[PDB]
Amino acid sequence: IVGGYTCGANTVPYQVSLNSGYHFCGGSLINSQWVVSAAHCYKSGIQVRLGEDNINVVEGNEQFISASKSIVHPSYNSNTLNNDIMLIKLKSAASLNSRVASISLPTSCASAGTQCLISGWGNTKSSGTSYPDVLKCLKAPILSDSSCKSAYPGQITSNMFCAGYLEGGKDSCQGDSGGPVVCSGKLQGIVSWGSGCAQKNKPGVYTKVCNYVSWIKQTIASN
Ligand SMILES: [Ca+2]
Repeated sequence: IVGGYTCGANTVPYQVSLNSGYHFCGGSLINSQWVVSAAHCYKSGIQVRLGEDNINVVEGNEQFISASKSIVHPSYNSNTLNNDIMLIKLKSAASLNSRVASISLPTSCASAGTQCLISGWGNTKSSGTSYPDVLKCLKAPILSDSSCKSAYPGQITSNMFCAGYLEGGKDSCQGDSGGPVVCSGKLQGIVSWGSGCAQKNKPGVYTKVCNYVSWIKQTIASN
C-alpha cells in the first residue's frame, strides 16, 4: 500500500497472508474454512496465515493452516487478468473471534463513489522498494467505469473496477495482490493489477466480486 496508514493490530480481522516460505499475496477469509484471493496468486504449497499483524514476529493471535485445495476460476485468463479470482480451502476450520473473523460476501454490486478499505503488506513506495512488516490500510473510492476505461483503454472488462485516486500518490502495490477491498462491510474487490503503483491517471484495478457470488457459493457447497 502506497500512501496509506498503519491499520493497527487485528483491526482488519478477515485479512490473510498467503505464505510459501515468505509472504507473497493477500486474501480474505469468507468463512471458517475458505479464503478468496486472486488467481494470479496461485501456487502449490500455500500456508494461510490468519490473525497476523507483524508477519515477521509471532505476536500471539496467529493461526497457521495449510491449504488442502485451491480452485482457480474456470475462465481465468492470465494475459488479460480477466476473472482474477481463486478459492482456497483450509485443511481445518479456523477458530473465529473478534481478531479473526470472516467478511460477508455482497448481495449487490457497489456503485462508483462508495468509499472502501484496502489493506495489505505490499510495497509502500511508488519508486523503489520498501516492504512493511505490519499491515497497512488505505481508504479509497470506487471510480466510475468511464474514468476507469479512459485510464486503461481496451483493458477493463465487466469483471473489473478501478478504485483510488487519479491524482496518484495512494494505491495498492506489489505484494497486496489477492487482498480485500471492503465497502460498507462487504467484500467488493480483490487487489488485481495496475500500471505501476500510485501513478497519475493509473488507478488500481480490482476484481469485481459481486459478479462471482454464485460461483463462490456453488463451489463451497460441493467441495
Ligand atoms: Ca505475526
